[PDB]
Amino acid sequence: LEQVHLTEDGGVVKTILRKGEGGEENAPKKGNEVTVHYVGKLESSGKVFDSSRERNVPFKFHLGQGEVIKGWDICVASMTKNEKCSVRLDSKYGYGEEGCGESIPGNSVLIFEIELISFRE
Amino acid sequence: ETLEQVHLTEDGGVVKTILRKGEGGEENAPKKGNEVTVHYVGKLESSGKVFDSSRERNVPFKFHLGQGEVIKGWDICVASMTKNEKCSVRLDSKYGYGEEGCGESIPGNSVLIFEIELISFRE
Ligand SMILES: C=CC[C@@H]1/C=C(\C)C[C@H](C)C[C@H](OC)[C@H]2O[C@@](O)(C(=O)C(=O)N3CCCC[C@H]3C(=O)O[C@H](/C(C)=C/[C@@H]3CC[C@@H](O)[C@H](OC)C3)[C@H](C)[C@@H](O)CC1=O)[C@H](C)C[C@@H]2OC
Repeated sequence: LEQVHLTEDGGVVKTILRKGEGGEENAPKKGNEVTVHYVGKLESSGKVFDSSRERNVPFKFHLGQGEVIKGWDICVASMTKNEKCSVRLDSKYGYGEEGCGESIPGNSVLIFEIELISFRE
Repeated sequence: ETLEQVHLTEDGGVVKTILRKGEGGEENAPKKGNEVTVHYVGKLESSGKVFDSSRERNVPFKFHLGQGEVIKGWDICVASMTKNEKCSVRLDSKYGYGEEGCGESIPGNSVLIFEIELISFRE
């Protein structure tokens, strides 16, 4: 599968697992509410640190607001409805030097499988 | 004048101070597995600085109780609450983010104070 670089520094690289729907009415825009399912794991250990699938409830947020880690705003802006991708985020686009809890160490590369389920204004 | 500081663990690491009593009736207490809806304000005991408020962004927080969907101190605290209860819970770092902390705002080895209000719950 082809790697799609979403920044010039290699820090956000999206692999499309399942292509989403075509057409502009199917790509979300800045400020829209998006609904996704995701599974986040560390690249280095493969261990899952957060999963909406495990909670059995999708996650909603407003796109392009900084409500989520930078790599998520960048990744989801590139997706279309029903797309499922695996995105690799350098720590610069994740939790940085600090990390968050033992399950997200400082300077960790994160891998998220993200499925864009739907969006609305 | 009522101070009620409820020690929810033997190690002193989760102490819930009750600010407003919940509605009476055991029917106003959630069970493990129930989805609960809360508002919260989180701050560091050491500096007193707020690091997050669900109120400020106007987005209530929901999770399924007692399933590890949240830091352990939260599962313990919220299991002890009843509908409309408002508390301030003190969590030692072992019930929060431990030696790692979380992001720029929460250093390693931080005691956390959360004001939590249990708004509603369901099956
Ligand atoms: C794609 C979105 C991510 C997804 C984000 C949301 C659902 C939005 C939700 C309102 C989170 C807040 O978003 C503004 C924000 O809340 C804090 O400010 C906060 O006050 C906090 O302490 N909370 C939130 C309220 C419940 C308790 C606790 C928590 O249990 O949070 C959990 C938490 C961070 C657990 C870590 C996970 C890493 C482990 O290593 C560590 O292990 C110890 C434990 C949260 C709920 C995760 O389950 C889910 C997510 O992270 C964190 C300081 C940072 C966190 O944003 C990251």
